[PDB]
Parts: sequence; structure tokens; C-alpha cells
Amino acid sequence: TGREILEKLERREFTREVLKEALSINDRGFNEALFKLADEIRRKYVGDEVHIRAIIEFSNVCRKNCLYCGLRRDNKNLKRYRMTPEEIVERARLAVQFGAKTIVLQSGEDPYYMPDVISDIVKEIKKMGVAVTLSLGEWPREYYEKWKEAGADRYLLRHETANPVLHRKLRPDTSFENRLNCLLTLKELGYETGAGSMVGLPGQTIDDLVDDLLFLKEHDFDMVGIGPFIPHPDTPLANEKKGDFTLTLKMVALTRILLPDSNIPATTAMGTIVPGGREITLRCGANVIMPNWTPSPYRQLYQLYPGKISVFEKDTASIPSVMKMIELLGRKPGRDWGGRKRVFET
Ligand SMILES: C[C@H](CCC(=O)NCCC[N+](C)(C)CCCS(=O)(=O)[O-])[C@H]1CC[C@H]2[C@@H]3[C@H](O)C[C@@H]4C[C@H](O)CC[C@]4(C)[C@H]3C[C@H](O)[C@]12C
Ligand SMILES: C[C@H](CCC(=O)NCCC[N+](C)(C)CCCS(=O)(=O)[O-])[C@H]1CC[C@H]2[C@@H]3[C@H](O)C[C@@H]4C[C@H](O)CC[C@]4(C)[C@H]3C[C@H](O)[C@]12C
Ligand SMILES: Nc1ncnc2c1ncn2[C@@H]1O[C@H](CSCC[C@H](N)C(=O)O)[C@@H](O)[C@H]1O
Ligand SMILES: */O=C(\[O])[C@]1([C])[N][C](C([O])=O)[C]S1
Ligand code: SF4
Ligand SMILES: [Cl-]
Repeated sequence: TGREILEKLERREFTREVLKEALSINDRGFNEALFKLADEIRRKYVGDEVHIRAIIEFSNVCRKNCLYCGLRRDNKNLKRYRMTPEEIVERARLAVQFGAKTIVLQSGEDPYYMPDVISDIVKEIKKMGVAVTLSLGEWPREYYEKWKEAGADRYLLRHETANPVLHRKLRPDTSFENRLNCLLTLKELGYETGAGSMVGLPGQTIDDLVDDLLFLKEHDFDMVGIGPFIPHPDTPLANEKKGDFTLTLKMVALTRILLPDSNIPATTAMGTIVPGGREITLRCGANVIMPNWTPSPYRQLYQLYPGKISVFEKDTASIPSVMKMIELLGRKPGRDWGGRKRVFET
């Protein structure tokens, strides 16, 4: 029964079977109660502040060939771009002028910048008195060390899928073992570390989703980014089914229940698959939003999946828009960098 699974979630009995059953029950009443539980846990542990992370997608060049991703190297039907270091720093400064307290630098795995150009950019942005998060993919330990010395605070490296077999199939350049080793290295070097997964990948099962939740709980990540798989027409997965929004939302809710003090974004992919999806997600366990700060004419070229929102508006619209969102949700913008504030418990 749903009521018993809720009770067990409330008492923190996070067994495999309780998670499977939560993910398998499709009853509306159960789902709504699960979302209310996550919302309430969010409020109690991380409060009403919604932390704004301004993301600059500074290059869409990638050396990898992930099957799901529109930036994969085999996609010849994409105009590739690279922002200059000066452009990146000045665009970051503009976001800080607009009130961002974290700058996220994201790219394809583009060798050009690595490691020294990144280091230089990080140092310049850190002078602005904000947190810096990197989301650059898999690189040697030495690169991660250089970036940490340069002042980077956080690193986002979604684990994608905790099924090693599925991982290697979808990400043929690498492996789950490699991805995990990167995540462990980042944690050792003192980054606030983010992981997370896609929901509704071709071949992914409900037991796989359970294993994603258990993986996340085991390593106690600071941030967890979850969104649905959205097929891209210039990829091998073009004809596969999109991930289900509701199931994805349940994954966010369960993540908050499992990791009550973590930082959990309402991802752009959630807002792409359903109009108003980020706002829903912020009411079902999430506490972070990542407005797109990539400038025109590049923004529209950073196409991991189609239909991405925030492309038609002026390139400074997103920060004001999320501030309006936060207000209409009855929430508050973050006052500090929004680092993880651990609540030690039993
Ligand atoms: C806004 C709609 C529809 C509400 C509605 O329209 N219900 C009828 C009117 C009720 N009023 C009290 C306004 C008047 C009553 C007198 S009347 O004469 O109208 O009958 C309600 C119906 C179900 C609600 C969600 C679920 O909970 C799950 C979840 C819990 C989290 O925590 C917050 C997020 C989320 C997604 C909820 C958001 C929102 O809250 C929803 C969509
Ligand atoms: C960038 C330009 C020119 C002046 C400038 O370069 N300003 C640097 C401000 C730096 N900070 C954000 C760190 C100040 C924090 C002050 S605070 O008292 O909010 O802590 C300034 C002038 C007016 C400012 C907007 C309005 O105000 C309304 C609104 C308030 C929100 O809040 C943040 C978003 C928004 C849209 C503002 C963004 C930005 O800022 C604007 C465009
Ligand atoms: N088709 C698609 N649908 C939904 N999310 C996708 C997607 N393609 C990629 N993503 C997400 O986009 C993220 C950013 S890729 C850029 C960061 C870095 N190269 C890296 O891979 O870590 C990936 O973590 C993945 O979860
Ligand atoms: O999960 C995240 O941190 C990011 C930044 N959100 C992006 C999206 O498109 O939803 C991809 S990773
Ligand atoms: S998911 Fe990241 S590493 Fe993989 S192809 Fe896309 S940009 Fe490159
Ligand atoms: Cl961050």
C-alpha cells in the first residue's frame, strides 16, 4: 500500500524494496503525497531560498560521442563555437552584476581550454567574489587539481546511469568506473561534487533507477542533477521515447528524501518536456535553478536536446525571469553562495 511506503520513507527505512515500490506505484494519491513529503523535507532542511546558478555554455566542441547527446563528435549538422576567455570572463561579470552568486562554466569536452585557459578564467571570475562551478567532463586528476588551486569551488559530473553495462553502451569512449573515479577524485580534492542521472534512457529499467538513488545516497553528493532523457534528431537515439516527466519528478522527490540537505536543481530539461516543469520541480524537492547565461549567437548552438527553452528571448532575460519565478512561488533568492549546509543526523 502507498500509505505504508510513505510511512517507511518518513521513518527513513530506505531499502531497495521501499524505493522500487515508490517508483512502481502510479496512483495519483500516492504520488501527490510523495511530492508533498519531499516538498516538506526541502522546506525543513534547506528552507525557502532558491539558489541561482548562472550557466555559461562556453564551447559546444566535444571529443566524446555519447549516444544521447546532440554535441557528440559524430554530429556534423552542428555549427561549433568557442567563446574567447575574455568573452567568458566578461559574460560572467555581467551575471554577477545581475546578482548571480555562482557562475557555472559548462562545455563539451573541448581540449582547447584544458587545463590552463580554464585556470586563467577561473582565477579572473573568482576575483568577483562568487562561487565558481565547473562542468567540463572527464579529465586527468592533474587538471582537476589545477582548477581547484585556481579557485574552483564545485564540479558537476552527472553519473548518467549507475548500470555499468548501459553506461558503456551509451558512452562508448569511457565507462562507469572512469566516471566514478572522476567523482571520487573531485570529492578528495575538496570540491563540492555533483552527480545525477537521466531518466527514461533506452534500456533503462525501474531497478536501474533504484540503483541510481542508492548510488547517490551511498556517496552523499552535495548536488544532484536529474532530468528526463530527451531524444535528439541528430543522434543514434533519435527514434527512442522521451523520458516520463512524472517518473523523473519522483526521482527528484526521492533524492530529496534520501539526501535532505543536498542542493537539487530544477533542470532545464524538466522545463523543456513540460511547460512549467521547473516550477513544479521546485515544489517537489528542488531548491536550485540554473538560468542560461550563454550569449547570443552561441546559445542556440548548445543543443544537447531539442526544444530547449530560453533561446528566443534576449540573452539577459533569464536571471530576471527566475527572480520573478522565485517570487511567484512564494520563495526567496539565495543570500550567500548557496553551498551545501550539512545537517548531521542519525
Ligand atoms: C493547484 C492544483 C489544484 C488545486 C485546486 O484547484 N484545488 C481546488 C481548489 C482548492 N482551493 C483551496 C483553492 C479552494 C477550495 C474551495 S472550492 O470551492 O474551490 O472547492 C493542485 C492540485 C494538486 C497539487 C499538487 C500536489 O499536491 C502535489 C505537489 C505537492 C507539493 O507540496 C506542491 C507541488 C504539488 C505538485 C502540488 C501543486 C498544486 O497545489 C496542485 C497542482
Ligand atoms: C547591471 C545594472 C547596472 C548597475 C550595476 O552594475 N550594478 C551591479 C549590482 C551588483 N549587485 C547585484 C551585486 C548588487 C546587489 C545589491 S543588493 O542590495 O540587491 O544586494 C543594474 C541596474 C539595474 C539592475 C536591475 C534592477 O535592480 C532590477 C533587478 C533587481 C534584482 O535584485 C536583480 C535583477 C535586476 C533586473 C537588476 C539587474 C542588474 O543589477 C541591473 C540591470
Ligand atoms: N538528449 C539529452 N536529453 C537530456 N539530457 C541530456 C541529453 N544529452 C545530454 N544531457 C545531459 O547534459 C549533461 C551535460 S554535457 C556537458 C558537460 C560534460 N561534457 C559532461 O558530459 O559531463 C549530461 O550530464 C547529460 O545528463
Ligand atoms: O543538471 C545540470 O546541472 C545541468 C546544468 N542542466 C542541463 C539541462 O539541460 O537540463 C544539463 S546539465
Ligand atoms: S554528454 Fe558531455 S561528454 Fe557526452 S557528447 Fe555530450 S557534451 Fe560530450
Ligand atoms: Cl553550483
